[PDB]
Amino acid sequence: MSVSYETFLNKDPLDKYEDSEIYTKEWLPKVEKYRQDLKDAIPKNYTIELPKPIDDLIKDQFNAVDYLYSQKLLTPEEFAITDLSATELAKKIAAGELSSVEVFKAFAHRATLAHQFTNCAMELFIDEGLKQAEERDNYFKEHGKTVGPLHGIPISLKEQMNYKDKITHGGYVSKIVNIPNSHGVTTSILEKLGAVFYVRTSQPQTLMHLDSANNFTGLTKNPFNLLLSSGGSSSGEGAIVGYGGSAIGVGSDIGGSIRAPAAYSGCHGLRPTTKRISVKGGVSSGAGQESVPAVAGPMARSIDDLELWMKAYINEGKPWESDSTSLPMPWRDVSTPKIGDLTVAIIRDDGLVRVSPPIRRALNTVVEKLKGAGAKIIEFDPPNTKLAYETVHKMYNCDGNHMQRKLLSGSNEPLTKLTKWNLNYGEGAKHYDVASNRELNVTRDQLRDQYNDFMVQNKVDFILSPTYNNVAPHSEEVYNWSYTSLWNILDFPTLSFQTGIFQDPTKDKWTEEDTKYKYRSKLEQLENENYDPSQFVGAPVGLQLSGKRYFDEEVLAAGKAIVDLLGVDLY
Amino acid sequence: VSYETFLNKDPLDKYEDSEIYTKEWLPKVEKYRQDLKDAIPKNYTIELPKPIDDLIKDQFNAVDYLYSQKLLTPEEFAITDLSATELAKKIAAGELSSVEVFKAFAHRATLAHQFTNCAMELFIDEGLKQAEERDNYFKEHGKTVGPLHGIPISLKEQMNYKDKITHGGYVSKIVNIPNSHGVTTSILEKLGAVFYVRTSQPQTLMHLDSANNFTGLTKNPFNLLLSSGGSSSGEGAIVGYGGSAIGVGSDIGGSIRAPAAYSGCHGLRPTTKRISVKGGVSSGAGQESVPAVAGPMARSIDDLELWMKAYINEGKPWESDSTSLPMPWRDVSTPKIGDLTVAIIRDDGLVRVSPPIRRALNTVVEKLKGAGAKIIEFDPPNTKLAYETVHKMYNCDGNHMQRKLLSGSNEPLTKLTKWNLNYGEGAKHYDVASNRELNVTRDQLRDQYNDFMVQNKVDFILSPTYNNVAPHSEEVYNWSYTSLWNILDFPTLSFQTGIFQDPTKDKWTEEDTKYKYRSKLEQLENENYDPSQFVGAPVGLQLSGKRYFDEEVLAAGKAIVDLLGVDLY
Repeated sequence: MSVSYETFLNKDPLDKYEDSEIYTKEWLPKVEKYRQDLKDAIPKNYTIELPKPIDDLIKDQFNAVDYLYSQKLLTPEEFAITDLSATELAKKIAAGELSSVEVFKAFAHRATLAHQFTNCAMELFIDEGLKQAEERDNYFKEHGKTVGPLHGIPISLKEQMNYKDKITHGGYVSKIVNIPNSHGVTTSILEKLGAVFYVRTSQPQTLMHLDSANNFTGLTKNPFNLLLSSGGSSSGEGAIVGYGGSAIGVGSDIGGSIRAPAAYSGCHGLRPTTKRISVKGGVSSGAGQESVPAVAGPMARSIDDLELWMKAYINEGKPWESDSTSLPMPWRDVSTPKIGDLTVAIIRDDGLVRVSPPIRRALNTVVEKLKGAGAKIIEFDPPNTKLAYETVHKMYNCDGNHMQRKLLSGSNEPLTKLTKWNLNYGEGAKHYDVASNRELNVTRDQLRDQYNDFMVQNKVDFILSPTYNNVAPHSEEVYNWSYTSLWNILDFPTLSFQTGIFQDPTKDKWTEEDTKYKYRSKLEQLENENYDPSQFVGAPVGLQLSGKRYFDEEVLAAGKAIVDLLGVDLY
Repeated sequence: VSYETFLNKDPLDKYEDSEIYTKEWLPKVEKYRQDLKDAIPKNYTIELPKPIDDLIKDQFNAVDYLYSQKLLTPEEFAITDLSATELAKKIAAGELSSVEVFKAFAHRATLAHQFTNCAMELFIDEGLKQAEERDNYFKEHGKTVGPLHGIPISLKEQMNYKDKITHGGYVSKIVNIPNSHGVTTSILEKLGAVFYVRTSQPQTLMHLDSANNFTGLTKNPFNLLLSSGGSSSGEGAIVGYGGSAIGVGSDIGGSIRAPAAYSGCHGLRPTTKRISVKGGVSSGAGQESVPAVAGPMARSIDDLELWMKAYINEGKPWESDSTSLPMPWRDVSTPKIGDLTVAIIRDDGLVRVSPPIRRALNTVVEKLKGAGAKIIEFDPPNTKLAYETVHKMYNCDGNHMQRKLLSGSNEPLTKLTKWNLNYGEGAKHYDVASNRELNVTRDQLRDQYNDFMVQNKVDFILSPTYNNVAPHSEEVYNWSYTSLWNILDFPTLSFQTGIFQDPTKDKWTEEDTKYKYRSKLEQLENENYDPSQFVGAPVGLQLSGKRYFDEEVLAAGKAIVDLLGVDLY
């Protein structure tokens, strides 16, 4: 009866991808050099002697965030710097209270610790970061003002984005020889606004895992429980932001790759409506793919910081001036609403995969807190989630895995477990014709109208829902994306936010009524039978708040009210 | 050079069957033709000076006839030569009644249809009752229902109209009767508009012309020999003639801008996703590579402005169409010509334009220079790639949907339908990976032209709308001057220049006779030009802006049209 993932692998035979002889001779040496270059880039003064070997700390469900504070690994000054929001860091630097250099060195120290525990970096360049921070301070001297609203703010970057004069491989070994001549659009906007760069974070092979396994650096771990995954495909972003190793992180999101790592790893994350933030200039298999377009967006330890980043990026970076796809729709100024003014529809169960006890409890606690503050809540049974799930998963692969196969077979690198999984997602290697792709588009538009009509006609402001049917999964053991992928096919702006609740092994267990549940699918059984109270201790619970399309500003404004109602302070 | 040379991409052998069509479908078409004849208000009709076939052969100017024979009363002329902006003010003031405004336009619409054959459905009687409800509401409440209260508006047939046949030009859909308006016509209704006519379009909606098996050909109101354009064929004719205050069309390939430019009026192709296209009949379900667009057509640019501002900020399309962007229609002032930088396309690199287009473009350029504007002569890059890419996008489903809709009735194929079914690789059904490569090329082209405009501080691009004035019916082949801006998706104003073809000027010069054709298609188009068979055709041109700067395109169109002193009333 127990489900093994291999029985799903019947859509792509996976026989024209791997070849261990060719990989070992032609590509493995370049990977080893890449690994050695990362080790050489770790500053020893910022490193530490681990309390036990890392793999023992993993078995032990070590909480690295607790250790950082309890062992006081940073000075009081570094803690004081690195536990301020980017918003107040920006005001302090602009007012001459902090140098950019001193702000950088604290985050640089904290990021090296983050890597030593979570394995969240793919590239480290602390020295170049230092020189950038120096230029920032030089500029402030000479001119008496800052370069822009992110002046001196250390920001971590997902690896797959083009970085000028550095390898950009997007998790594909075949691309380890790809060195772009310039930043991608989003990175060069961040630099012009004044940001400081120093670390590029890990991602899974194929960029289609809610996890991190890749052939360069292996697995990235959760900073609140080192047995667990930090998520993906923005894996290192969730780890480093959740640890505080940077002030803001930048990821991308098809299928959930911003919201899931944020929720898994203890921070906040925004998936914006498509075409506000540029995705131009990076490595992925998505060239020309428009049926469910990817999206880029920020992650941080406060909603103010998400808001700062959007406002600065759009209104000052003006991405439409260098990326024709980006919309010139201003980031509007919106007041924080009162909880009693909000109507919130609640998804307790998407109709596909039942959520585990910690998610059920945290969702229930948040709903009751909202009700108590005066919000109109609607209990919402979301329609056509099965059609939405099937349509979007067909969309992922409807080129017959042509591009993924080309990028993977170019190096013959060994296939990861969750790579085999996502290569079999829809009809796998079946290559759709144009007419059949257009029919999927029609379905998408019907779903979008069905849901938009629900919120318009019922005066619903937001939809509150789980991010995943569990807290952070064990590495290489996360299979169902339904809770995040729904908002990709609908393209609704969705905030992933920490509730302030953590799994409790003495209380987050199945009830006796739960044990007589009848599973609706093999996938639901696979996911639910992995939940074990003793093996997910203390993992944060993050939930999703979705708004109507292009109302991102209201999403963050209400997110700010809700996090304040809940007392969430990640600093 | 003959057009048959190009027809090697779709064998066209599973579309038409005369015996099936004759037996099962033609009876329904004839009933539809007879309902149109019965719906023409017989009092509003006129006795034609010669039979329509002789008027056509004589290049009859129906618009001159309308004014010189004074077919409308002074009062009707005064009503139908006000812009919709002034009409809406006067109605809301109480100086005019909606019934009174309607009857004037219903009369001039009947005349338009009599000369140009621009109507596919007429329902003046229902329109009249709508106008009564507007007047009743104004008395009962002292205010208007919205910014378009009592304004008569023509609608392209293919958009859904509640409880009426909506066939999009496919005989097989003469059975399709929607239960509600399309999104845009439902928004215009709520803004106060009045409906009475649905205008003609070609078979497949993919001609810059009108040929179709319901009503035949629609002709140019300024020269009945010439096409009125397409695929918004009846809108060009009826708005150019003044039979409606504002018209509503759709534009892939050119189908708003070409009919406006050909038939003597103005039209705006907006940036995609501002105006809804939801709720209509076409072969484009799910097609996203080159999204179709809807937009307005009128005899003044102020009216296009009024239509867009009202539609977006008051209609709020995003509340019923999740595809439409909640992007406010911004208030922008009219610029001074001296503050503009304008790039000029005199030749797109593919099809040389004919003497009247070349002369009219040059005159406008000299007017703009003379008023202080900075002029950049512009050789537009990669137009060959842009042409091939967009025409491949048109057909990359192997003509599956077009053939499904046509073969459902087995209706006979029009000449220019054969032409467009051979546009890409025709019946070659692309796989997804190939379609994604077209999307990649589209985005490289957009960035190249966006980079041009941004790096050189260019406000607008000025260019022809077509390599000739209005074409002869069924003899328009090259879409490159309009289709360039569909693949780039730049907002593009088609504006009349005030200039008209003049047979004494507008001959090929002697050096023109030494020109070496770059392609069969360029020869095919250029040899159709003859100064004596295009007399007095109006010249419209294109003003293109940066994506989502529609508001600036119209504001500068207001300025350029006034510098040229163009008054279509």
